[PDB]
Amino acid sequence: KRAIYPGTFDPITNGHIDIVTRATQMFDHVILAIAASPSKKPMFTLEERVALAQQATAHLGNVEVVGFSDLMANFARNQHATVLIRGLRAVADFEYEMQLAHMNRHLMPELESVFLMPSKEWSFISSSLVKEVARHQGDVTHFLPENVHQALMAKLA
Amino acid sequence: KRAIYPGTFDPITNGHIDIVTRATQMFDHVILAIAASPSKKPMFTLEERVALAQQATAHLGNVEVVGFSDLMANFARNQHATVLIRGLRAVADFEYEMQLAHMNRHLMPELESVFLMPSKEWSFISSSLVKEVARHQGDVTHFLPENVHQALMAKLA
Amino acid sequence: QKRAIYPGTFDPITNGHIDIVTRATQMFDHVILAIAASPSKKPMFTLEERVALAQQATAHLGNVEVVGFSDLMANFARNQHATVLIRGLRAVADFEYEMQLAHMNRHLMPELESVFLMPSKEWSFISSSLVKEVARHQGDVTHFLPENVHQALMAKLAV
Amino acid sequence: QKRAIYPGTFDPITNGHIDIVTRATQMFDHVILAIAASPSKKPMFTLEERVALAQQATAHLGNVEVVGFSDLMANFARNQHATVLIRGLRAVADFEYEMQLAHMNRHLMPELESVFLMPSKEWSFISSSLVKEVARHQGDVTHFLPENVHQALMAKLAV
Amino acid sequence: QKRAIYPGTFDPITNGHIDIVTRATQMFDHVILAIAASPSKKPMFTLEERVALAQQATAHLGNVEVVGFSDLMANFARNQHATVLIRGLRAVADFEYEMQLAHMNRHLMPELESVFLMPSKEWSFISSSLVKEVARHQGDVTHFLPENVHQALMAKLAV
Amino acid sequence: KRAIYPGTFDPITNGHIDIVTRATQMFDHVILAIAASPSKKPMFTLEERVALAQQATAHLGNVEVVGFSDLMANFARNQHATVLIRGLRAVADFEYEMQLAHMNRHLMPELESVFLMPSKEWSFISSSLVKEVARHQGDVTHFLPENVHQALMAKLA
Ligand SMILES: COc1ccccc1[C@H](N)CNc1cc(C)nc2nc(N[C@H](CC#N)c3cccc(Cl)c3)nn12
Ligand SMILES: COc1ccccc1[C@H](N)CNc1cc(C)nc2nc(N[C@H](CC#N)c3cccc(Cl)c3)nn12
Ligand SMILES: COc1ccccc1[C@H](N)CNc1cc(C)nc2nc(N[C@H](CC#N)c3cccc(Cl)c3)nn12
Ligand SMILES: COc1ccccc1[C@H](N)CNc1cc(C)nc2nc(N[C@H](CC#N)c3cccc(Cl)c3)nn12
Ligand SMILES: COc1ccccc1[C@H](N)CNc1cc(C)nc2nc(N[C@H](CC#N)c3cccc(Cl)c3)nn12
Ligand SMILES: COc1ccccc1[C@H](N)CNc1cc(C)nc2nc(N[C@H](CC#N)c3cccc(Cl)c3)nn12
Repeated sequence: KRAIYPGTFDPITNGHIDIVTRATQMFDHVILAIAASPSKKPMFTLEERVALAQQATAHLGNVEVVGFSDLMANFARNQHATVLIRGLRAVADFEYEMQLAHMNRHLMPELESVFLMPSKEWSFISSSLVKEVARHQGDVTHFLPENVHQALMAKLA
Repeated sequence: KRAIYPGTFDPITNGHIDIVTRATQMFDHVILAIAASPSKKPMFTLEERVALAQQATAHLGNVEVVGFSDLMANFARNQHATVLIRGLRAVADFEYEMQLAHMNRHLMPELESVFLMPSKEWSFISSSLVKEVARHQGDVTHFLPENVHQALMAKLA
Repeated sequence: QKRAIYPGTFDPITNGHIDIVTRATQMFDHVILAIAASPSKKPMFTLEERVALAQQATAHLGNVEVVGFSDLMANFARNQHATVLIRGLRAVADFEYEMQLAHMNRHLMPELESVFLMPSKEWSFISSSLVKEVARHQGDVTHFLPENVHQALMAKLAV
Repeated sequence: QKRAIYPGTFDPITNGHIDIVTRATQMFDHVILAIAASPSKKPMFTLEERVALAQQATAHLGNVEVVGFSDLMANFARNQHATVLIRGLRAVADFEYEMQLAHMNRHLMPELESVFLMPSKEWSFISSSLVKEVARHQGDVTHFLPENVHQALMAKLAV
Repeated sequence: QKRAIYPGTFDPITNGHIDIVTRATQMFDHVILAIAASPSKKPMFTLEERVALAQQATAHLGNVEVVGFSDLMANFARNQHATVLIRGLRAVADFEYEMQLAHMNRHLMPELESVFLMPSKEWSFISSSLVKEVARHQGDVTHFLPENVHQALMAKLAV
Repeated sequence: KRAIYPGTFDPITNGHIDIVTRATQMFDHVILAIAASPSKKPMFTLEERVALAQQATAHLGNVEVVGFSDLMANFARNQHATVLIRGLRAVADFEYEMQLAHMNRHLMPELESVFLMPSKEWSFISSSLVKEVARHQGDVTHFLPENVHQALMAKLA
C-alpha cells in the first residue's frame, strides 16, 4: 500500500512531521510530495524545500521526498499511490479539504483521500504563522525540525 | 418582480447557472450582473465575462446579462430590482454573505437579500477552484457551460 | 400569484420571526406562516396558543395567513400551492441544519424552492429557546417579543 | 495484515455508511463494521436489528465483518487487533465532535490511528436521524437506504 | 477592587475549568467560581458535590470563592458586585453559544462585561460531558481531572 | 492593571472604539497599539493611523495610542501590559485568534489573551469592508468616528 502526502511545505513544520510519521505507520511506502506552488510565492525554492524535508524525514525508512508541479491527482497515479493524505486542523482547512477531496474524486475516483489530525501540540500552527513569528524575531525552535529552523534563520538573516 | 444576481463570474460555472435558473422560476425578470471586480484581478475581461454569461443563459428567456463597477446596492436600485440574490455553499461564504447582506441593508433597506443553495453537484466548486484545476491540465468540462470551457481552454493555451 | 410558506415551531413567535415574515410579505403576494403541530421536542405553548399568538402578532400584515400543519413541510407547501419555502438564517449552526433541510426538501419536491432571509442584527443572537430560558430565570425579554407574546409568556410562567 | 474498525450507532445503516465502509474495504485487508450496543440515546432499531441490517447491506463486500460492541471503541479496536479506526466526515458539526473523539482516542490508545474519509456528495447532507424523521413524516427516503433497510424501516413505522 | 464571576455547571469541574479560573485569579483581585444549582439538564453530581469538589480543587488559589447560584448569571454578578463575567472558549460550537449568551447578558446588564479566555491546548478538546462518558465506558480520564474529582467520579461510577 | 489592544486599525472603526471603550472600564491603563502591518499594504500610513486613533479616543482619559513593528508579545511586555485584548466577531476571526493566542502563550506565558465581543451594531463590519464600500461611493458615516470618515474621504478623493 502506497500513499502520497502532497503540500507546499514552505517550510515543513513539526505538524507536517507528525502527519507523515503517522502515515509511515499505516502504509508500506509514503511519498512526501512538495508542490512548486508559485501562486503562494514560497519563501523557499522547491529544491530547498525538498532538501529540508529529506533531512527532516531521513529517520523514517519508508518515506520518499519528491517535488512536483503536476495536478496532484495525476502525480498520485504516477507514484502508484492509491491514497492521498491531508492533515486536518481547523474548520477553514476542513472546508477547503472537502472541496479538494470532491474534485480529486471527480478526477481520479479510485484514489482515496484520507485525513489525519495532528497532535494537539501542532493543531494551532501553520507554515505561514511560523514564518511571520520568525520574521518578527519570535522564537520558533519548538515548531520546526532543527535543520528547518537553521534554514529559516539563514533565509531571514 | 425583478431580481439582480451580482457577482464576479470569472468565469460563470454550472453552480452560477444553477442559481440563476432557480431565480428565473421565482422572478419575472432576472438581471445577471457581472462586476468588473479589479481587486480580484480577473482572468477574463468584463466584456468576455458578459459575452460568456449571455451565451450560457440564452436558453432562459427572462435573464438579462449586464456589467457594472457601481456599489451593488445602487446598481440593484438602477435595475429597479427589489431582490438581490446570492448563492450559499459553505460556512466561509455564509459569514461573508452575512456581512454583505447587513451592509446592503444599511445602504438600501428596501432591497431584500435572498439566498439560494445550489445543487449538491455544485456545492464543492468555485470559479477559483475550476481555474486552478484547468491551469494544471485537469479536466473541468463537467463544471462549466460548453462555451465557457472553450474560452477557459483558449485563454490558458 | 407567487405564494410562499414560512414553516417553523414558533414556540413562541419572536421579533426575529416577525422580521422574517414581514420581509417575506414584501416579496410574495401571499405568505403562509406555517406552525408545526407536533415537533419531536414538546413545545412550551400548545398548537392552539402558538397559532393564536402568531395571528395576533401578524394581524397588521394583510397577506399573511397563519396555519397549523402536522405533515412534511414540502407536502404542506404543495397543498398550499406555494412554490417557495422561506427559512431565516442567523448563525453557522442554523446554516448546517438548513443545508440538510433544503437538500432533503429538494429531493422530496424538486419544484419547491427554498429561499433564505437574514434577520435584523437586533434578532441575530436570539432564539425562542434562549428567550424562554431567560424568562424562566426571571430575566427581562420584553424587547424580543410582540406585546401579546410577552403577555402570554408572563401568564404561562406565573402558574 | 492491516485491520480497521469502522464504529458507529448505524441506526439504521444508510447509503452514507455503505459509501464509507466500501472505501475502507479498498484500503484495508479486513474491516470490522462495529455497531454500538447501548448508545446514551435510545436507538429506533435494537442491536440485533442493526447488526442484521448492516450484515445484509455489506454481504457483497468480502472483507467486512459486522460486530456488536458495548465497550470503549479504542478498547474494541485493540481487541480486534485493528490499528486503524475509521470515521466519516460530512459537515462542520461532525468535524468538531470528531476532533474531540480523535484526541481522546489518542490519549486512551496512542498506537491507534484515527483516519477520516469523506462520503460522496450524494450522502453529504443526510444522517440516520434526518432519514428516520423524514420517513416518520411519510416522506420518500428510498434513495438514501439499502433495499433491506428501506424494507425494515417501512415495517417498523407501519406498526 | 476588580471582581469577576466565572459561572458554569462544572459537572464535574475539570482541568480545563481549573486552567480558566487560575488565569482569572492573575487578572482579578477576587474571583467567584459560580456553580449553577439547577441546570435544565440533570447533572451527574448534586450541587453540594459540585461545590465541594470545586472548593477542594481551587483551595490553593487564595482569591477564589466557590458559590452556588440559581438565578440569572447577570443578576448573580451584580449581587456579587462583580463587573466582569468570565467564560472559557474552546471550539466553534462554544463560540456561537457564547455570542448569544454575551449579547443577552449585555441586554440584561449593560454595565457587566463578558470576557473570554482560551484554555491550554491540553484541555481544548475535552468537556465534562466527554470525560463522564469516557469514565462510564471504563476509560482512563485521570489526566483531565483534579485528584479529588477523579476520586469522586470513580466512587460515583462504582455504585 | 495594564492592557494592550494591538491591531492594524486601517482605519480604526466604531467596532474598534467599542472594544477599546469596554477595555477602559476594566483596566487602569489601555495601550491602543497600531501595527505598521506592511503585509496588509495599509491604505493609511502608520503615522496617519496613530493620529486618527488618538483623535478618536481623546475622550477616554486612560487610553494611550502608540505605533509598533515588534512581535506583539514583546511589545506587550515593553508596555508593562499583562493583558492582550482582541475583539471577536465571527468564526473566521475566532479560528485565527485561537492560533494567535496559543502562539502568544508559547512566547509569553505570563501575558493573558482576553477576548471581548463588540456590540451587535459592529458585529458585521471590518476596516476592509468599510474601505471597499467607501471606494464604491457608499456612505460609511455610521461606522466610523467623524475624523476617520473625513480622512477616508480625503484619501479616496
Ligand atoms: C479546494 O482547493 C482550492 C479552492 C479554491 C482555489 C484553489 C484551490 C486549490 N489550491 C487549487 N489547486 C488544485 C486543485 C486540485 C483539485 N488539484 C490540484 N493539483 C494541484 N497541483 C499544484 C502543483 C504545483 N505547483 C499544487 C499547488 C499547491 C499545493 C499542492 Cl498539494 C499542489 N493544485 N491543485
Ligand atoms: C462582506 O464583503 C466584504 C468583506 C470584506 C472586504 C470586502 C468585502 C466586499 N467584497 C466589499 N465590496 C462591496 C461591499 C458592498 C456592501 N457593496 C459593494 N458593491 C461592490 N461593487 C463592486 C463593483 C465592481 N467592480 C463589486 C465587486 C465584486 C463583486 C461584486 Cl458583486 C461587486 N462591492 N461591494
Ligand atoms: C435538517 O433537519 C433535521 C436533521 C436531523 C434530524 C431532524 C431534522 C428535521 N427536524 C426532521 N424533520 C423534517 C425534515 C423535513 C425534510 N421535512 C419535515 N417536515 C416536517 N414537518 C413537521 C410537522 C409537524 N409537527 C415539523 C416539525 C417541526 C418543525 C417543522 Cl417546521 C415541521 N419535519 N420535517
Ligand atoms: C466526542 O464525543 C463526545 C462528546 C461529548 C459527549 C459524548 C461524546 C461521545 N459520544 C462519548 N462516548 C465515547 C467516547 C470515546 C472516546 N470512546 C467511546 N467509546 C464508546 N463506546 C460506546 C459503546 C456502546 N454502546 C459507543 C456508543 C455510541 C457510539 C459508539 Cl461508536 C460507541 N463511546 N465512546
Ligand atoms: C446561549 O444560551 C442558551 C441558548 C439557548 C438555550 C438556552 C441557553 C442558556 N443556557 C439559557 N440560560 C441562561 C441564559 C442567560 C442569558 N442567563 C442565564 N442565567 C442562567 N442561570 C442558571 C442558574 C441555575 N441553575 C444557569 C444554568 C446553567 C448554567 C449556568 Cl452558568 C447558569 N441561565 N441563563
Ligand atoms: C494567527 O496568526 C497568523 C496566522 C497565519 C499567518 C499569520 C498570522 C499572524 N498575522 C502572524 N503575525 C504575528 C503572529 C504573532 C504570534 N505575533 C505577532 N506579532 C506581530 N507583529 C506585527 C508588527 C507589525 N507591523 C503585527 C502585524 C499586524 C498586526 C499586529 Cl497586531 C501585529 N505579528 N505577529
